[PDB]
Amino acid sequence: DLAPALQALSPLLGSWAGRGAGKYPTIRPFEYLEEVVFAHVGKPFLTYTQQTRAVADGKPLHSETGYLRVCRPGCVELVLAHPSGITEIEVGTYSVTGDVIELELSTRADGSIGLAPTAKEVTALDRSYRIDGDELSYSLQMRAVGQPLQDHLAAVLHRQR
Ligand code: HEM
Ligand SMILES: [C-]#N
Repeated sequence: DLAPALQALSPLLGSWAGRGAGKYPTIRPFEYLEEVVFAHVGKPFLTYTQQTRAVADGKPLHSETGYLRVCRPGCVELVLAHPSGITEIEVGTYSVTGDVIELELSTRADGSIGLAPTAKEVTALDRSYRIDGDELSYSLQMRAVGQPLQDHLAAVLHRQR
């Protein structure tokens, strides 16, 4: 069933829901609700989909979809499409410390950003993920629209039954 390469990341599999917040120098701060699904099809990658919506009115905000590849155990390539007209490849590493997994990725570690002609200018994205039992937390830093690399997002999600 599960590819041997994915064994360390098996706790990621399933549905996650929670809430986060974000900011950037060029915008007003915001909050969001988030739903994530990790799945697989028997190969050395997870499938991944995210949908976010406004806490106030449940209006859809951001989504993202793609794949978490294991480039040999310990190595990850996160490959994503964004509905804002942007593609992202983040590269990095993970550690297992008992029930804690830590993933550290960046477009800056031989990753990629692609921009559609009508997209906003994003030039780097960094992601830090922590899975501690039934809790998934992350921060995302962004270099974009004239601003240095800095926080855009962070959230805390919980495993769904
Ligand atoms: C949970 C995921 C995310 C949420 C809820 C979110 C939410 C928002 C919101 C509400 C804004 C301000 C309103 C707007 O410009 O549409 C914004 C701006 C922005 N976001 Fe995000 N975002 C998320 C992820 C991302 C990702 C992954 C990227 C890059 C791929 C990104 C890039 C930007 C940029 C470039 C801006 C515009 C800044 C400007 O116009 O100066 N966001 N985000
Ligand atoms: C982010 N839109």
